[PDB]
Amino acid sequence: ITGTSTVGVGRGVLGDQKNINTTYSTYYYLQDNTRGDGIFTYDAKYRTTLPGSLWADADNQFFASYDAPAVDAHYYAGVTYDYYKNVHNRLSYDGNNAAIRSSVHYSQGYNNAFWNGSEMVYGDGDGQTFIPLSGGIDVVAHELTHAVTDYTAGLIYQNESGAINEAISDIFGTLVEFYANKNPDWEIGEDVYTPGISGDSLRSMSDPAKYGDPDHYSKRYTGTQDNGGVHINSGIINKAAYLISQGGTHYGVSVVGIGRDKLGKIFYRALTQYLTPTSNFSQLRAAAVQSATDLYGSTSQEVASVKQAFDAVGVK
Ligand SMILES: CC(C)C[C@H](N)C(=O)NO
Ligand SMILES: [Ca+2]
Ligand SMILES: [Ca+2]
Ligand SMILES: [Ca+2]
Ligand SMILES: [Ca+2]
Ligand SMILES: [Zn+2]
Repeated sequence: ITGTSTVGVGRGVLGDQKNINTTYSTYYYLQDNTRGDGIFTYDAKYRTTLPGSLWADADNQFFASYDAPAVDAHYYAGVTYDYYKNVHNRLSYDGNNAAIRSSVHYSQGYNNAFWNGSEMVYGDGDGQTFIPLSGGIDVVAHELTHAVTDYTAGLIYQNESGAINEAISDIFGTLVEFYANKNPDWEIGEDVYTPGISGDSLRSMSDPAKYGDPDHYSKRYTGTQDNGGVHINSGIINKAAYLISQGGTHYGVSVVGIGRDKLGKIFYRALTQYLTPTSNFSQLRAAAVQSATDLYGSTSQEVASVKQAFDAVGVK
């Protein structure tokens, strides 16, 4: 829409208040003009038809409960774009400031969120397994990161290249969560998952086994569901990513941790410079070691800890 940029206030899914960038043209629109070519939030109105309608509000106040998911989808897209741009110097997920579009209230009691190749979609949950998914910033950055992969390595969604795809998104969704200082952890979806249980989460990076995910290559899942287990085998790469950053002894293998700043940067480089659409876990390791070596040198500690962590997980 063409209009004047302004700022509005709303309450998020968790009941937290915030300011969001909007646009004024008779109605106040969930259109942010300050980031790239902008961020657009739509109302899917409980249908499956996308994107649906650009969100329109009459007073610039988004305190209704129906408003909660649009607020968070919109804002959280905004800090993710910021993290990318400030930390890896990337403009938007394509590297060129493309517009970010998000649709909220998709279907009825849809327990999930996704990147469909051109926009982000968020269900509202059944209200028991999940609450509106845009409420989790790690969910929101996990999804945007899928855009980012699609435009860089392009990892096909299945088997090992697809588990690497899902672990990238979970690694940067977690870096984004730490980036915002929004109560960070090494957990996924904890904030929107099972409103009645406490302390649980979708997946764990620190201990993928908590919830049954392999934490070792020898545990790798070989069937067929979940596209050859894209969301299962991703735990092997999450565990490795977790050890490099924090350090630890996994299966008798000791890793000195180099911290998260450096984990973000050796991964963003592997992802943008050496990963290909068909890369497998042995190729990710070569790529991570090669990036670590590019940045810190051949004989660095950083180079040594990425080797150690892939060795602890049994990758190669
Ligand atoms: C993990 C969910 C919260 C979202 C879906 N599971 C996914 O990988 N989207 O990318
Ligand atoms: Ca209003
Ligand atoms: Ca958290
Ligand atoms: Ca988390
Ligand atoms: Ca819970
Ligand atoms: Zn995903």
